[PDB]
Amino acid sequence: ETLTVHAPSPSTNLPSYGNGAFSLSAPHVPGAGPLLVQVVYSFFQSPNMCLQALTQLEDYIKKHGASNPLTLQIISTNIGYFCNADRNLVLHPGISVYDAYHFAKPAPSQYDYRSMNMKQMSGNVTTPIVALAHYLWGNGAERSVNIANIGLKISPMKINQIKDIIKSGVVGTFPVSTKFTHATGDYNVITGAYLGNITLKTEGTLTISANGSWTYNGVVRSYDDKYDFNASTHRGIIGESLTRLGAMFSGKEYQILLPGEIHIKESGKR
Repeated sequence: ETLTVHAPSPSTNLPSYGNGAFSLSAPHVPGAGPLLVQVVYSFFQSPNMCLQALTQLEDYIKKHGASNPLTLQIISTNIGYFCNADRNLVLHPGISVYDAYHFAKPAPSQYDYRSMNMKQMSGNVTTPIVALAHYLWGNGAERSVNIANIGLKISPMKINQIKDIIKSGVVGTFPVSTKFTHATGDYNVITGAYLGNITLKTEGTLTISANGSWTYNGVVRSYDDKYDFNASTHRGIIGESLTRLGAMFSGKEYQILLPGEIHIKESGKR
């Protein structure tokens, strides 16, 4: 049976991520000389910063035990840093992850889940740990992430209706209207962790030239209204970490809406 991690709050949080004993930063590269802020800044924008934070938690639980009260404080506190950074990304689209995580107000040591938690997630590299925060403390409340924020990369050759038109050898302009499964964890370790496989709808025009060059121009929206967050639906290496942690601690599954639409323009040659 699972242990309960208390929600982050100013009266319970540790004064620092990691109780100050470790921090989230770029990896040590022997022979590189001192680690400078440009390297850390780029690291914070990368998915590696999310895998690293989760690896730190799992390493800590293994060494010190999931039921050591300090382990539970480090989980509550560190995940609060991700929640605080993600709130700042939602409120300030356009800012870097390093700026949102380090220079936000209020201070991440003061993060209070009950009063501060947002229903919308940013879709940036902080999102998978925030999605875990909701399982631990959200009591089942529905969340959302806009589809424009999840880094979709659509491959029209992998969409049966479009693949069929291209392979048929036809030349001219053709309407497309189809649903298709899309495995975000085949290419996006962040989105794959909490949305995994999704189902999409696209409507558009496929133009194919006589030389076999083609362009697909179309709109993409989610087919399903929402997606379940549980141990089973996560995909990719960060999703595996989320699965191991959710097995250990109490929580409530919840659903994530995927509102919005994107416009895509993709090309290739037959």
